[PDB]
Amino acid sequence: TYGIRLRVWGDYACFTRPEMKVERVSYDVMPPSAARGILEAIHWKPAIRWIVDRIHVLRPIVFDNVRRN
RNA sequence: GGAUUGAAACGCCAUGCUCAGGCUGGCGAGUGGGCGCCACUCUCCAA
Repeated sequence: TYGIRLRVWGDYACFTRPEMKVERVSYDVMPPSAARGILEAIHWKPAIRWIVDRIHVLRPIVFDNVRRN
């Protein structure tokens, strides 16, 4: 009908929670705002809007720690 | 061609495991035992 299905994957990710920003801690899954951000990176013009509907999670949850200057 | 609580963000500069110490002193392969018993070169061939 209309709308699209897109797949994305990678090895690292960090969607920082607003209330633990100085010491970054990530959500368990990507919030809709990040999805908004990614789609606009392929094509976007001032004349249109993006509307997100769903997200599918296909892997288990894992965590790791890193420190930097 | 606005805005992924985002856009930028070195763990970095440098320091001897060093100085020295005996595997030593010493102890019998040593005591002793028959190669023995006995047996035909012997029968015949002109120079």
